[PDB]
Amino acid sequence: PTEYFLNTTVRLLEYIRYRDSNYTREERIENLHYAYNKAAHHFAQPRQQQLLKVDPKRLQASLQTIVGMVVYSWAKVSKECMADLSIHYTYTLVLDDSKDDPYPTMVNYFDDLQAGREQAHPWWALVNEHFPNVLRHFGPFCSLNLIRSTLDFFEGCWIEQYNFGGFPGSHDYPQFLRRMNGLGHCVGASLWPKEQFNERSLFLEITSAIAQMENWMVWVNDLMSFYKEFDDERDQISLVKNYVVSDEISLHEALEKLTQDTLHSSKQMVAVFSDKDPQVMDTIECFMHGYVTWHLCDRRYRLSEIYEKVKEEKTEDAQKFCKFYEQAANVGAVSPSEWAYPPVAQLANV
Amino acid sequence: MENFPTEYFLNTTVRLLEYIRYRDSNYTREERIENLHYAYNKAAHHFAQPRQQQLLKVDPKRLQASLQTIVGMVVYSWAKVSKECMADLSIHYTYTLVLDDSKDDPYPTMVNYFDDLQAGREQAHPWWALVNEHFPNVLRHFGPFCSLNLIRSTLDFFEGCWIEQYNFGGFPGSHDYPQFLRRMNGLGHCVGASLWPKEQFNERSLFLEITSAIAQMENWMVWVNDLMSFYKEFDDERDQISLVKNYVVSDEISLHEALEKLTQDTLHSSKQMVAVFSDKDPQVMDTIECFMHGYVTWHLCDRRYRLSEIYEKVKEEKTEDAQKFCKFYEQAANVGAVSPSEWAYPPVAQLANV
Repeated sequence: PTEYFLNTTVRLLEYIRYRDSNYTREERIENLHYAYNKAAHHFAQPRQQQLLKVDPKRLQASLQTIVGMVVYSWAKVSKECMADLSIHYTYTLVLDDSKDDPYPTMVNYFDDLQAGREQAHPWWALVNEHFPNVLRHFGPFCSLNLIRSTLDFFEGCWIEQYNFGGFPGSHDYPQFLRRMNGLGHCVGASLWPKEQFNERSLFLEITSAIAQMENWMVWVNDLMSFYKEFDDERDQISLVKNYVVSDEISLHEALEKLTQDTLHSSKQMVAVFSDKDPQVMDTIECFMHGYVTWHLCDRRYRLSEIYEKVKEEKTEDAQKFCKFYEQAANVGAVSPSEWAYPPVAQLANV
Repeated sequence: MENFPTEYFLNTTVRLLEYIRYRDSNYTREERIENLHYAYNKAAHHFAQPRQQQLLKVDPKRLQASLQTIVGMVVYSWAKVSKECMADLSIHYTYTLVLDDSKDDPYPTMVNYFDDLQAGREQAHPWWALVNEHFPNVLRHFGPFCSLNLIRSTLDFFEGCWIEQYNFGGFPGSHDYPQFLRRMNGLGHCVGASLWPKEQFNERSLFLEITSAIAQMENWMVWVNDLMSFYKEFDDERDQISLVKNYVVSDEISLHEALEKLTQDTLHSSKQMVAVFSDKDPQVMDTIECFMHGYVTWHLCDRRYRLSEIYEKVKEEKTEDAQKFCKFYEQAANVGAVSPSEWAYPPVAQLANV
């Protein structure tokens, strides 16, 4: 139940320069509804309904979490881009919760790919059919990064079905797996629509952003999700839990490792991009702030529970913490009834 | 510096060979020669075909030299796989080595990459056209999981070369860049997964050991290559980027500190490779061990790395490390030193012309 959480969390928000933006609640609601609306109509189509084996309620919940993530973190991209990216990252989230073994549907993966025949695995059939809607927003380089990261993600989920935290002594396993299913290069590259940035003119800054954003994004997600995990835990295989199993250390030491990487990653993110192309730094900063805001506001992470047990407290953290938490709520706390409607199932049935 | 850290280099190298348990094997020179010729012969006939000759823009002498270095690497490291598998893998890893000879901006040939892939139309970049057309010969040797790893690593490698065309060592302060790039072009998962032919191993029964091997072998393989290459790249003003050189530029440290980092990672990686697999499936441990020993033997025997020079400079020096190094080197030579005239013939160009 550690409270160290707030120390690092505050340091984290300070390190990244967490502060208010020109992104209004009105604007968030506009984007949220637009993104949600296009995605919802997409997943409501009969073909999508047929091949995507997901419980409607879970699909509904996954779509809402994803749309929020995208709209709040990819603050600078067009509405359309937010929408298409929401569809793609909802597909990935849906695969993350699947238990259907991939082996039999991957036996002829390459030959079908090379031949142009539809993939046997239904998820691939849908994701690859839809991919162009995401890729049209980017140059060839960024596109390749999205394609690779998604392919990596697929392998990641395959490995995760084994629920394996690595052999004791296999120090390289934890991060190998985390990067495998982190979508780090997918996220990092999707931050640069060709409509706003020139892939060739900013090749060096984009490549660097992908390399650095990969670890920040996943580590920050691991840090935020830690609360919501040792609490209610079906036996998971998180980066932290794998550090324990593989590196043979205590859950505390593992969490300390994560925080040191997370803070150092943040510090370096600023050091490198502060004095670079201002448009770049803006996208990078908005993603970091948006990404944190999203974690604080989405109930899935139950960070709200942390809020209460600390408001009527008084320290150099719990104080700074709420000051931030409150800030997030002012722009991030939005009732789903204001944007997420009608439900996907309703559009599917119609 | 300007002077090569010979002492430091000798020490780590010895420690390396000890940590991995470097020792003689049942792999005879006669068997190596059999495999070398077989692998080379099939690959040479492949690269000698007109289509291959047309789309693969490479200087004949360089193609010839790259094929010979690769065949050696495969035959000596993938000791336990079939001759055919050694052959097909030799073709694949020769393709990858050759792509580093291209200066051509991939950008224009990648604009429609995904749509051509999804539609089943031949890729615009000629390298992809050849590699994807040939891939099935490599993939037929593996299960779906290992295959996916090979496909991903090769795609990663392509992006790696693209990035290397910029000759960029990373922005000072970008600590994550170096290894990001090294894994990008390391073929770590390609190598790691190609070690398990479905004919010898069950992808499903050994899923956990294979996945672990891929995760661990990725870093061992690339770091060991960086260390063995350190000598040849030391005074080479042409090779501006490398893991060590990028550590220097990105982490803002000295070439020495950078080399220290590499050695600590290399040794720790080795130590952990043994700790994890020693008591696991014996067939697995054997493939893993043979790859490590083979891989080191190959580095010591291939002139490309010019390690012979370091040997011939401490050949007779009564210090501990030096003698151990020379002993190890002599061991390698006994099974690894083979004249190309015994297996690499006729030249690819000759088969191409015919």
